[PDB]
Amino acid sequence: KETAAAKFERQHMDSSTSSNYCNQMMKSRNLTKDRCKPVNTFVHESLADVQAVCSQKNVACKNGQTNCYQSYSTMSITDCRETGSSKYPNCAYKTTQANKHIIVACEGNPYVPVHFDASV
Repeated sequence: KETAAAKFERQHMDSSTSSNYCNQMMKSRNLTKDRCKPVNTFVHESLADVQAVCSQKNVACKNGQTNCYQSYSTMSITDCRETGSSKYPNCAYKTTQANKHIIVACEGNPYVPVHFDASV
């Protein structure tokens, strides 16, 4: 299949790029293949900037692990949230643009993002 790092890029990175954004992106990145992923976040910053977060503010992960890092500066992100009318395979999403600090979990050598934990 793919590596944890590759999966993170597929699920959360969009350095390139509306109200239909999430509906298209969640489908394009295969996040609605088996079921409708409840929520997801896309980061519009460069891969370098996001990877750099692994050496920024160390914070506790939501699950209790200690390998999470928070960005020192806010980042342009888009939050995707499944609607009520949404019914698989026709997953409907609410697109919300925002500028917040991101928190990602990092692992490996090279030490890179493998999980999007939260946006604050």
